[PDB]
Amino acid sequence: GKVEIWRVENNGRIQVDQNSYGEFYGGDCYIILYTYPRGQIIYTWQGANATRDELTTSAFLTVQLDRSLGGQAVQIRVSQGKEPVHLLSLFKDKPLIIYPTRLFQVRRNLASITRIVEVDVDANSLNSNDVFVLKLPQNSGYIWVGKGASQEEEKGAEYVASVLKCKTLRIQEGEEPEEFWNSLGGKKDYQTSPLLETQAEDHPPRLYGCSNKTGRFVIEEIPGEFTQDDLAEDDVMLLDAWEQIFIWIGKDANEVEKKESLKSAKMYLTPIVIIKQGHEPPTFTGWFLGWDSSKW
Ligand SMILES: [Ca+2]
Ligand SMILES: [Ca+2]
Ligand SMILES: [Ca+2]
Repeated sequence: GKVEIWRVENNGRIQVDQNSYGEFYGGDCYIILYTYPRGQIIYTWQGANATRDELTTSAFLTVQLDRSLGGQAVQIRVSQGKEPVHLLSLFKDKPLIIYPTRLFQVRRNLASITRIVEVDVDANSLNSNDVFVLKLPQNSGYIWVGKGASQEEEKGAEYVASVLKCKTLRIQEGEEPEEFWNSLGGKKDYQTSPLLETQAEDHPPRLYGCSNKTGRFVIEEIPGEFTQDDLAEDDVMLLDAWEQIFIWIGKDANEVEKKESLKSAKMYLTPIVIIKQGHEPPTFTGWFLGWDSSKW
């Protein structure tokens, strides 16, 4: 089964480097063409940071692509971090990378793929559950292994290191030398919790969308891997972290949405913390891979 990847720029398709398959820029859209002897699948990968101008061109270009194949192709719109399982398979055992001093977050959950995501170069970008690669300007750096991190995540870390041509030293959470903190611009408190720090998978995080835009108040679960963009800016979100239940309130939620979210989390039963948008604590933010604090 043939795989072809085009980067969209600036009003058309430019072929992405064959070696760079799986390496995507966050501010860009990509057209991934999968051809099997029977039909076709077009994955339109849209970066969480791509401008709406690119989002339109990407959609226009997959239509152009589909029409040139006969209109026979299945078209699947993929948001950054919401890739259907069949896609992540087209990246043959190499992990997905999503892009002078740089910090990458490495995460694998409940199979899927190892996902590598570039994050802000702050200490509070850190996360006890995942592995991190800190690339320094001198082409060296640190692989920081969180306390609840998997071996697969360490392998992902080691992979980015080689893509970045970076000479890494391996350090463990709690055993950081003092230059590690200096390179992140000081030691702060990062994303961490009793359950984050344990690699346990027994009670995985579950996210629900609570809304009343349909008249009745309905709580529905977010399917698959969830990310930041799954947080409905105009509704209320329930995150059952097992040890804790978060109620995330969007800037545009009803007052009824808010107050019935409480009634329902108290039916869903352990602390129950209410969280304002843009005011999310590191303990909540940690359950997401990357967390672009500066979207909205
Ligand atoms: Ca761009
Ligand atoms: Ca992890
Ligand atoms: Ca609403």
